[PDB]
Amino acid sequence: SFINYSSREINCKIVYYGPGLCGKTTNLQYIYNKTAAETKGKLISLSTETDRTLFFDFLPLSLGEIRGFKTRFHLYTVPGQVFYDASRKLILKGVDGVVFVADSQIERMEANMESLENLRINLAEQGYDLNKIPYVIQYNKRDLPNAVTVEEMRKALNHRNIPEYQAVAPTGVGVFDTLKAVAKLVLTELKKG
Ligand SMILES: Nc1nc2c(ncn2[C@@H]2O[C@H](COP(=O)(O)OP(=O)(O)O)[C@@H](O)[C@H]2O)c(=O)[nH]1
Repeated sequence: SFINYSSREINCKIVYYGPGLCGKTTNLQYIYNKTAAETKGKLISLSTETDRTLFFDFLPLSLGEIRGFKTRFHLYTVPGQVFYDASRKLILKGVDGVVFVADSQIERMEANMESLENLRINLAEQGYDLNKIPYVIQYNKRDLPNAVTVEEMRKALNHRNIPEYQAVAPTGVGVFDTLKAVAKLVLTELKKG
């Protein structure tokens, strides 16, 4: 997190992680579209011929102050192509909370398992433990007929039983529950050491 003493703001970064086409862009799009226009900044997409990154920040107009400071949240997706790992590392630097978006399709489970490990390693490179930091997992695409049961997705992707949420991101099911969960964990950490 970054404390700005001029604007009296605690800036926090939340990174949506996961394999290609799992639903990160959709999560951030739905969050942005439902956020009050006076509290959010510009939604910015950085695209190439093969990949993209989406990010924006907002000031939750609910949400009390912490020692006089208001909290600003910056949401980032991560690129999905194998050759942008450096970018992913750069986006994870200084992360405060992480959401892992899992594609519940059986044909993507292996992909999920890869991305998860890629998250772990990357955090471990910067000195942090995925099990110790604010972190929730989202089982997305529950509407699809090839969606894996929650118990098997948990056996594969959430063996230490961190908070998990089921979602159909295009319609908005589970999106704001996930966001609220990871934001609550981040704020609890902010009110401590
Ligand atoms: N049926 C279904 N489709 C989804 C869901 N979430 C995302 N999609 C679709 O999956 C495709 C990839 O989603 P996107 O957010 O762009 O993936 P990203 O690479 O992780 O950002 C898009 O065409 C979405 O419409 C879901 O929960 N259910």
